[PDB]
Amino acid sequence: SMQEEDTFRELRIFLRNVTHRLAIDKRFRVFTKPVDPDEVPDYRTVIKEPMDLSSVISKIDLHKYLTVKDYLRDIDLICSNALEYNPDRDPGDRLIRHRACALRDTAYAIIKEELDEDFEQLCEEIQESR
Ligand SMILES: CCN1CCN=CC[C@]1(CC)C(=O)NCc1ccccc1
Repeated sequence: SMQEEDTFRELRIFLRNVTHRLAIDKRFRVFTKPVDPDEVPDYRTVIKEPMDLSSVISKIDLHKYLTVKDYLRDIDLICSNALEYNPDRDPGDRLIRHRACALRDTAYAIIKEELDEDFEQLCEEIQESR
């Protein structure tokens, strides 16, 4: 229905706003673009599903996310990719792990404060009807 297409258009507006708030934070710069295969040719042999905040906006605009749950699976993938590629005790690996955990915690905190649970349940029920 038109009403259902309006619901998904409101979900995309919400997700673009959360994503741009994460992308402007200086802590999260390393997560804003894909890893450059030139600088890091080993990356795509270790990490089987790369993800970054520029790819997430592209996916919002392609109508890939029908629920906030499917958006948070990609935020969780950005974080888990950083934890698995950079697991060592040295300061450069510990700094990117701390930033990855902060990106995940910040996204979940904005959603807890600003997403209405009944709006998410409506999106889930339209998705399950299709
Ligand atoms: C966690 C529950 N939250 C969020 C869901 N939305 C309405 C209810 C409530 C309170 C019960 C709230 O008012 N949070 C404030 C807020 C709402 C929208 C945008 C920004 C901030």
